[PDB]
Amino acid sequence: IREDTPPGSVIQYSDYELDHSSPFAGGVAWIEGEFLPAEDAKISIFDTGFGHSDLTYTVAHVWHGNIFRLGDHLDRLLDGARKLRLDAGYTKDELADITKQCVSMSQLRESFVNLTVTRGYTHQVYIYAIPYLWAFPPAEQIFGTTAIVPRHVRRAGRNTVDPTIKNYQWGDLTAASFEAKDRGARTAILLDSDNCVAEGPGFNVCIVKDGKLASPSRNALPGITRKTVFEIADQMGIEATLRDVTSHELYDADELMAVTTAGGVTPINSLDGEAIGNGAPGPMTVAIRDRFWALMDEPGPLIEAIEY
Ligand SMILES: Cc1ncc(COP(=O)(O)O)c(C=O)c1O
Repeated sequence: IREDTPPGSVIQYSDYELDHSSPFAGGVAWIEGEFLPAEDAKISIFDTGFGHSDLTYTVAHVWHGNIFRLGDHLDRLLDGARKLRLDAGYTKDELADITKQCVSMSQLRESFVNLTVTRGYTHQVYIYAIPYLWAFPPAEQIFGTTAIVPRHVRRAGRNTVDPTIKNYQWGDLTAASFEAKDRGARTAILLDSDNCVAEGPGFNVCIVKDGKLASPSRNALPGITRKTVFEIADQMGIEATLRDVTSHELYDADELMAVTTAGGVTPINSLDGEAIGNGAPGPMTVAIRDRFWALMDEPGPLIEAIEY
C-alpha cells in the first residue's frame, strides 16, 4: 500500500489503514461487467487482446485520494480505440463512474488505474485499480536516474506498431530495458529510424537546452504527464515545443527527464555513463517536478476527489 519516499521531499504517501474485512481492500478489477478483488481478476486466454495484442489502454494515477486528469485519459483512450476500430460499448461518463468506483472500493489513496479496451473474442473493457506503481523508484524521482541509448534497438515507427496509440506491444521497449540493465543503467532512451529521439520504455523524454524545453512529436505517445509538464512550463514562462529532437540534441542536452503517469517527473543524471550537466537533477527539472506534485493537492479541474 505504501513504500519509503525521501523524507521532506515533495513525494509522500497518505497515512491510513486498509479495512481487510472487505475482499476489495487493496485492489479492484472490473471485468465482464462485474467488480472483483484484484487477486482473482482474470481474462479469457482467447481474447484477441492477448493473442494479437489487439487493444489500447490508458493509465491514470490517484494520489492523496485524488484522480488526476481522468477526463484527458478517457479522451485519449477513446480516441485511440476509434483509430483501432474498437467500440468500448460505454460512454466516457460511464467509464469514468466505473473507474472511480473501482478506486473507491479498493480503498487506495495512492493507486495505479488501468483501463484497457480489447477486440475481445465482442469488444471487451477491463479496468483495475491496484497499489501505486513506480516506473522509477521514489529515490530516483528525487535524486535522479541513469540512462543509455541502445546500440541494438530502435523504437517501432508509427507505420509499424504505432507508438502514438498506447499499446501493450513492448518488444522493442523490453529489449531496450534489457540492454540498459546489461550496461549497468536504469533505463533506455530509444531513437526512431531517422535517429530522432522517440521515447523510453514507459515514459516520454523531455530535453532542456538553453532554457527551452523540447519533446519528440512523432514516434512517441502523446503523454498526459508531458501535457502537464508543458502546461507547467508555459506558466513558468518557459518555451516548450513538441518537435523532432535529433540524436545530436539528446547528447548535447543541458537536462534530460523522463515523464510518465506512474511516478511523474524523473531527472536523468547521466546518458551512456556521461553526466548530463553536473550529473544531478537539473534546475528546470526540479522546478517542474515539484510543481507537478503540488498539483495533486490543489483544488482544480485537473483533479477529482474519490469518494471512499
Ligand atoms: C511507451 C510510453 N510512453 C509514454 C508514456 C507516458 O504517458 P502518460 O504520461 O500519459 O502516462 C507511457 C506510460 O507509461 C508509455 O507506456
